[PDB]
Amino acid sequence: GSMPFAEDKTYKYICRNFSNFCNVDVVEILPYLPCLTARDQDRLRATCTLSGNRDTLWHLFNTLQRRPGWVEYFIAALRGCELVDLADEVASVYQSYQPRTS
Repeated sequence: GSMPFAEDKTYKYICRNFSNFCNVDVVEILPYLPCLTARDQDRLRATCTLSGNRDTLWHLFNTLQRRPGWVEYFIAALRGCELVDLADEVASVYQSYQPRTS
């Protein structure tokens, strides 16, 4: 979509609990998260080998936040790698910030 508002707030919200997401696999998320450009995901598949989680995950959120709508696919990213709890975390944010508006 266009104009990230709730999707922008989600970044700032999750940035507060980044430490909870610091226990995730960022590379496993990549094929489960198709809201970015291949280059963006490929970049994460570069930093992954350099750092692992932390730097990769930070750049993950940093690249995600500029894709207005990332949140929805991101739910399916954590949940796609059996990390339903981390999906729940984001889902509970987006449950408040524009959950369903149609």
